Order: sequence, then structure tokens, then C-alpha cells
Amino acid sequence: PGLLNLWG
Repeated sequence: PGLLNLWG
């Protein structure tokens, strides 16, 4: 879900 994490 975080911006920088493509899988989160």
C-alpha cells in the first residue's frame, strides 16, 4: 500500500 513499494 505504500507509495514506493510496488507490492504494498
